[PDB]
Amino acid sequence: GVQALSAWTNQSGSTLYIQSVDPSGSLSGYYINRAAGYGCQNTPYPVTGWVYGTAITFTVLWENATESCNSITAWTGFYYQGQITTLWQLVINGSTSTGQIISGEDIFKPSQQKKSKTLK
Amino acid sequence: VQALSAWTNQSGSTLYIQSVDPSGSLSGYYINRAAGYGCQNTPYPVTGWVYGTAITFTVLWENATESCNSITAWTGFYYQGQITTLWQLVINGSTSTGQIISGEDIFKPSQQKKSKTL
Amino acid sequence: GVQALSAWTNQSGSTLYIQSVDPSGSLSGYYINRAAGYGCQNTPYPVTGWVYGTAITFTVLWENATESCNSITAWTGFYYQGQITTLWQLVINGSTSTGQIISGEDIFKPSQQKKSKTLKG
Amino acid sequence: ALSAWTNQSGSTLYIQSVDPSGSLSGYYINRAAGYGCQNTPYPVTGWVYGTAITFTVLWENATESCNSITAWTGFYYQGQITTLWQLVINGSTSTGQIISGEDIFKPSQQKKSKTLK
Amino acid sequence: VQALSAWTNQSGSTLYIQSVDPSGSLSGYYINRAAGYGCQNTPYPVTGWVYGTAITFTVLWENATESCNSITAWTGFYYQGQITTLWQLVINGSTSTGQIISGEDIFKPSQQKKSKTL
Amino acid sequence: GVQALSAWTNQSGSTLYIQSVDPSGSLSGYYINRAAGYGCQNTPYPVTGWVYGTAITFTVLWENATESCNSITAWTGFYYQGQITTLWQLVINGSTSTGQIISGEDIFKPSQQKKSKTL
Repeated sequence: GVQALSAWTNQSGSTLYIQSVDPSGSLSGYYINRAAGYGCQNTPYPVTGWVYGTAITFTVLWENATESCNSITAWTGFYYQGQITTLWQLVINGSTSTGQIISGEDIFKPSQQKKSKTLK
Repeated sequence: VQALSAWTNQSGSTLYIQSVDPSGSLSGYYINRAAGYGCQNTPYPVTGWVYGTAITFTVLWENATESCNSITAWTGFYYQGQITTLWQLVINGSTSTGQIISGEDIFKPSQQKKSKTL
Repeated sequence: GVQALSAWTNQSGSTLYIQSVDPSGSLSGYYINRAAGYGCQNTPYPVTGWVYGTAITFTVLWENATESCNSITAWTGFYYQGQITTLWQLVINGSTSTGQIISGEDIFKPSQQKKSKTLKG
Repeated sequence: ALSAWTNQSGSTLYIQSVDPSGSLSGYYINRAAGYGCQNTPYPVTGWVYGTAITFTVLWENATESCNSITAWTGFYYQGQITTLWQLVINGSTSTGQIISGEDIFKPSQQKKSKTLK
Repeated sequence: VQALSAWTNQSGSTLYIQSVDPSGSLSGYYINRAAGYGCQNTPYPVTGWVYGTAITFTVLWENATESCNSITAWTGFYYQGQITTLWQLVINGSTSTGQIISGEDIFKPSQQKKSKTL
Repeated sequence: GVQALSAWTNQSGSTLYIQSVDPSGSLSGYYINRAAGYGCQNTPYPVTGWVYGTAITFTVLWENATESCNSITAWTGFYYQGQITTLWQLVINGSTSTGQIISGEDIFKPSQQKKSKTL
């Protein structure tokens, strides 16, 4: 069951930061995109989602203070063998056909927290 | 796709959009009426995003009367009076992307019955 | 007694679905009215309120995008002897007098939660 | 949006937000003589639907709990909110323990300073 | 520093911490009672962060009864059962750091009081 | 000036990403620290605060799943002449003296949001 203060990096080096998970299962966090061929790289995008045991969904709105890519991604997946294995779907604002929804597979590995006693 | 809208799919399942925030954040609930899926006829919570005509929304299949140990995410777009969606359903305890169920839902808007009193 | 993911059905067949109770006591859930003659039947309405031990309040906005009945109900009650005993107050939009506010008593009995291992079955 | 409502006792309802769903959020200061939980802030939730309103206060905060909850039901009419309220105590056994009455709330005009000084 | 903890400073002002999330997110209210200040004896909203003994919280001096057109931010720490803080107060329309007001507040905890009834 | 979806970068290359400002003035966003000689660099941290015309406070909790620096910063400042001018205070968990609270001045300048039509 994926927990609050967790971070998950995919094969493209994109990271999901889970900042909270309610007892209700409601997930909150942010996402840095580092995938080649995708705009909206390097800056934080908001995340909402659900956790139910090892099942997870999470979706990112591709709009923030620095860059907007006029789109939304939803990942559906499961926690298994220390990684989140997901199928994702990307929809573009102004789409008119299902063929324009891009599909793919992301697998996320957990990062371990580097702890400093001070900002320095 | 604004606050206080409802959308019914080819199976007669309804998404109730309670609010859409300025930030795009979606809040609401969902009634499944699709044959061959459990968790029918009672409301499940929805979160998601709206960005113009693009929408994602996802349902946690646990409520006060029935839990089905799963989550559905819908990805799609509003166009020509309908939300065209692709959905993925994941079961708690899954070990393979082959256990994730996929389909397409077409959501048509409900027209409101307005009464002056309860 | 009153907790997250408990369902409560009154003498008329209406159901409060308590989804969540925060550590703060904040209640979120859903209401389906099934009360004979009343409008806005068999369609879910949002709920907010408070739980404090056996004390509960919860209020339903009778507006969703399918059916709207131009009103708000507030229930005030307590859990005791395996039931929630409530007094409710229903206000209609456009009211001009306290005399137009409708009141009654709802007794809510618990329903147990059904567990399935999948949505497929 | 941001608004303040004061009743016959000088109890003040502070509405901090109203969603487009009509969901109400804010806080409340009780000044009613005889109740405890006076003159400190308590959390508020409710609904607004046209001229109809409900709002309810949990009587627990960092300094004082009174082990109870109040729910107000009413309507906007001639620049005021006319309400019926019901108050339930935790541990109650009977509807006879549910205290009910009426409150009228007038809008509080916002006193603008340009400094905390 | 926890949910439903009350803190009163040398000037009689109280911090009412309503909630602290597992994340460290702080919500609550503030009543100012300090001589020489506007916006006294009505509740203002508080946000901030707790991280072990480290705390920040900040008050917008606007509610629908009295606004003072300013914001305070406290930075401090829980030490020997008290919170020691340095505060900065900024007024709307400021053009110099010299117009920001600074001081020190030491906040003492008050045990939460329990009445049987209301 | 200070609004939903405005980004603000200080003299050290640290960016405040304001995601939303409610009607009430409640600020929600993200921060990426890029300042030479600090921990918790190049990873986003959560922001809460208040906006009241040109007055702003915001505070960053130096904890995420990749890196924690056991501390919190609060910025107090005002938008003026295209810039947010701020004084900041940095408190480390387990401090025992106000002497241990570090301070400085940050000047944040805004970027124009870029619109890419495709991701």
